[PDB]
Amino acid sequence: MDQGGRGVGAEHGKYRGVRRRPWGKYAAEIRDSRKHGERVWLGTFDTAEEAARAYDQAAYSMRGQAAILNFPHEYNMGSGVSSSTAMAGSSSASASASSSSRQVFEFEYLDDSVLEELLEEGEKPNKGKKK
DNA sequence: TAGCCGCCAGC
DNA sequence: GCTGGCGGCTA
Repeated sequence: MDQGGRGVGAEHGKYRGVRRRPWGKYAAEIRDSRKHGERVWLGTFDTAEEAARAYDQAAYSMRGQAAILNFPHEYNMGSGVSSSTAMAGSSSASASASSSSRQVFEFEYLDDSVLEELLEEGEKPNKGKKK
């Protein structure tokens, strides 16, 4: 976690789950508790705030419960299935000026969300249980 | 500009 | 040993 980072910095402005290149591009990669450190690449982001979130998805997936991530936002949607109010309300007003503006990925961020609930992307039944 | 690699390093 | 992130060559 902070461990890999100390050379650049024990703890600093950029987030956990993040790499920095000379141009400044940011890079998403994860390894598995269970596969002994093999690396699969979740993606690549410019963005540091949604960075933690790229790792969010991945790491909700891996721990399984009480996932180890920065921040605490929990989201509940009601009543539905039919929650246009909650999409629009939670979304507005959340924005990053430089990154979201790249275009098209505005559409996917603008309706939702900021923090999402996903389940065991990491495991394939049958696998009970992890470590 | 991006990805994979490889040591190494703090929790 | 955990799990990231440095880290810098090559892809």
